[PDB]
This record gives sequence, structure tokens and C-alpha cells, in this order.
Amino acid sequence: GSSSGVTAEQMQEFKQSFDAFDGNHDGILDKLEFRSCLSSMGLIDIDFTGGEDAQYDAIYNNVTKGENGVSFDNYVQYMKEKNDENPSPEQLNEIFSTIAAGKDSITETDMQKAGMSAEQIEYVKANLPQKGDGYDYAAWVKTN
Repeated sequence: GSSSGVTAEQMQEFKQSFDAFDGNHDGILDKLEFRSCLSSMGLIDIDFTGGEDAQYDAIYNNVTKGENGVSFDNYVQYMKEKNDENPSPEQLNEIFSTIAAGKDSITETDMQKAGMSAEQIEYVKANLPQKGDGYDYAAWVKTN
């Protein structure tokens, strides 16, 4: 609903992530155990001694919109948000369509010259077939 775009793998792992704490294993988790989850994860405890679990509630406030508990949207939003904050090499796909645009083959001179340095080069050519020089970025397209 909120950030819609979860994958099937997550539906298994994130499920394990709550299941470790939550014994209802429904696909949703209650406040109490999700509290234990975030506590054992090294995130939350009752820092402000006086408010009844208020540190969680301030976060719960963000995870729940008009629901109660951390359900399929709610939970995943909280988790994925915290994952989305860490970028992947996804943007490099766009970059390949910037440089190697119209081509199948992406060479040294496609990447190195375009500011993409050695650490990237070796990664790109490890994931994308080293077809001489001029890596097959179209592996992502053709599946090869």
C-alpha cells in the first residue's frame, strides 16, 4: 500500500524475521513481540523511563497509518524503508544505458573513461559476461 514492492524471497525471510519472535506466524506481528524484535535487534528500549514503551510508539506511529499491528504493508514498509536507505548497484543499470546506449557491448572505454573506476569495472565484468572487452550488458536483457 505504502511502498508496494516486496519480493517473494522477502515474504519468506521477513516472515522468519518476525517468526523468530512472534509465535502467531500469521504474516503480521503484534506490538509486544515486534518490540522484542526491535529490542533484540539493538534498536529500541525504554530509554525515557516514564513513558509506557513510548520509544516504540513514536515509531509505531509511523508504521501504522490506521491499522493496529505490523502487518504485510506496515511491517514490510518499516523493514524495507530501512533497507531502501542502503542503495544497490541498481543505478548502474541506468548508467549502462547512458554509455553503452544502443550497443550490446560495453568496453573499458565505455566504463573507465566515463569515470567508472577499477573497483566497479571488475564487479561489472564479473556479473556481466566478459566477452573479450566489451562486456555483454545485454546479458541482463537477453539472459545469457
